[PDB]
Order: sequence, then structure tokens, then C-alpha cells
Amino acid sequence: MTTSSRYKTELCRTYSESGRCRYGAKCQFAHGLGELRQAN
Ligand SMILES: [Zn+2]
Repeated sequence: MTTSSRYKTELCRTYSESGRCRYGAKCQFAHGLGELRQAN
């Protein structure tokens, strides 16, 4: 069963290198590629 929602499916890829960080300081997913649940 696990969580019945869970956050997004993205990940701090190149972002973590001070790039963009769609959620600077608050990033957990939404960022560069982030296609865990779309190719992984
Ligand atoms: Zn980030």
C-alpha cells in the first residue's frame, strides 16, 4: 500500500549545483529532468 499520494516524481539533477532549483531550499522533486515515474 505505502503512501497514498507521495510528492512529485522529479529530482534535483543539475539544479543541486546552484543551477535553478525549482524549489530552492524547498526542493524535493520538481526540477531538471525528473522522470522517475515516466521512464525509471
Ligand atoms: Zn534543488
